[PDB]
Amino acid sequence: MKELIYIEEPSILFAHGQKCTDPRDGLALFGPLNQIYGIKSGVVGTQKGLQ
Amino acid sequence: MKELIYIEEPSILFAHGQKCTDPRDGLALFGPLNQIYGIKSGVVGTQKGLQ
Repeated sequence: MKELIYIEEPSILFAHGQKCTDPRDGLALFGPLNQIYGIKSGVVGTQKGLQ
Repeated sequence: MKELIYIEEPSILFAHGQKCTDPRDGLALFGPLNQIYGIKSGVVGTQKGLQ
């Protein structure tokens, strides 16, 4: 039997300096790092695609 | 005594369909036509220039 070593799961920091593992939970808890004021979306497609 | 005609001041539109002659007063009163969410300002220059 060969021993399986462990590499600890890294944590990615988020807003306010709060570090979590999953992207989803960190984003839904503390929010993203930098504040962009919004997204001015541009859409290139048909009218049905735009709808 | 030559006749001097008058041409009526043209009104520039603003937010909510409110027309005012002065761009400054119309902007302060009603605001721009479209709502960009913010300005992601970028500055190239010296540190004194940044300050």
